[PDB]
Amino acid sequence: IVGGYTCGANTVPYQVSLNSGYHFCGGSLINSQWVVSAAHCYKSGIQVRLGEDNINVVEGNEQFISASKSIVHPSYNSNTLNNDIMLIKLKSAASLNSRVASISLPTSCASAGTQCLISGWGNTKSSGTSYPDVLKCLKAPILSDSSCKSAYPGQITSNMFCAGYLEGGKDSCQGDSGGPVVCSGKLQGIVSWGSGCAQKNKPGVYTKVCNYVSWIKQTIASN
Ligand SMILES: [Ca+2]
Repeated sequence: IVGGYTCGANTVPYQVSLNSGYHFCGGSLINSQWVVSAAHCYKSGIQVRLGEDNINVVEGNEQFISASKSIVHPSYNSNTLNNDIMLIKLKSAASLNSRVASISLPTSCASAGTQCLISGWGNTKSSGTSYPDVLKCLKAPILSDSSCKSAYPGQITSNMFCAGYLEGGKDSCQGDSGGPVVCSGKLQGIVSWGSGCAQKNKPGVYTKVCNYVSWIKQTIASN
């Protein structure tokens, strides 16, 4: 997260870190045994880390649970990043509490102008490289489809939306991938892509979660 703030320990209780020897992506806990992340975060040997603030220090509220399976969206295209969504099942159910909690799926899509919370352990520099140990947060509005398409001609599908600031300086970034965009207590987006980070006229692009609710529910129901 570039231009954000320190969230505070366990203030974003649905935020998970995906770890394969090291943090490589974010995710969102949507029930006791399932996480939603980006399809471009797919790999084998994933451990889901819940209850994290400082990802380098054991602080006492963590639960570390290996993934039993991952399910990348059947229509994910890694070139265009269309359908950039994946489900991860935990080997055992997380113990839910005030600091480890699921986030609700949308019942309807969020509109341009809606304020959302984006979070992660990604790079905090737009030019340099600096990875924080503690969770970073950014409040950012969803942008209009027209402004999103104008920013990224030929690249915005019906399964994507832009959020952030056309002026630059405030954005998600590398390492935030797969993490949540939560608006009015609903998971509306997944950190997917962007051209650099926090660059003028290049806002963050996010997977439009409301398009996948039926797939998520049906997949969970049979797996
Ligand atoms: Ca920790």
